[PDB]
Amino acid sequence: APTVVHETIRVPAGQTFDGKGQTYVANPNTLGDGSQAENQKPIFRLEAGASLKNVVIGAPAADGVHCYGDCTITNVIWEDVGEDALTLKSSGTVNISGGAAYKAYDKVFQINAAGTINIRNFRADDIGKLVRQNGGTTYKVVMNVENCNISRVKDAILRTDSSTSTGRIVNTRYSNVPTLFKGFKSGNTTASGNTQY
Ligand SMILES: [Ca+2]
Repeated sequence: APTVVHETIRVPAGQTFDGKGQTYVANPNTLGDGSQAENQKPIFRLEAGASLKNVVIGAPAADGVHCYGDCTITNVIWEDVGEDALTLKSSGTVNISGGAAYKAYDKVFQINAAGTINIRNFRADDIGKLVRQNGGTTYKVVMNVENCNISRVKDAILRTDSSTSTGRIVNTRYSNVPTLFKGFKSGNTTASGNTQY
């Protein structure tokens, strides 16, 4: 059944939360409405090495998923991204495979610590950017996109301000995307097997 989430669901270190394909929305009074209003609460808080899987986040999506360290996100669908889809709050590696993200006013993925994010076999439509490293920071984030299909991007698929962050987009279909990468020093971008459509 759709659950209205009132308080953030914590997923302890190394554990999985399987939503079994069920929908989870935020309570707008306790977590946030999914607007651009700053610092809304995550619907899911993942501890290091935790996994979230087979979950549908519906609107109001507040500030989606935060990961404190490594997290694997498998077949999770953001039907309408709130403030952000998933944020990396502490250093680590985010791995996404499968799922989808729609209607993100600005970013789907926000990386707020040094780390990696691999996004595989993901559908994302009508978004500002797929991954933004927190603005101005100069720590290294490795951004990697494989076998995705990304469309109607306001700004860029991958965006950074750090001269050590790397961006890799491989075998991805994309449409109405202004730039693939934005802000990387020359030599810090890789791309192959992509298709503009
Ligand atoms: Ca939205």
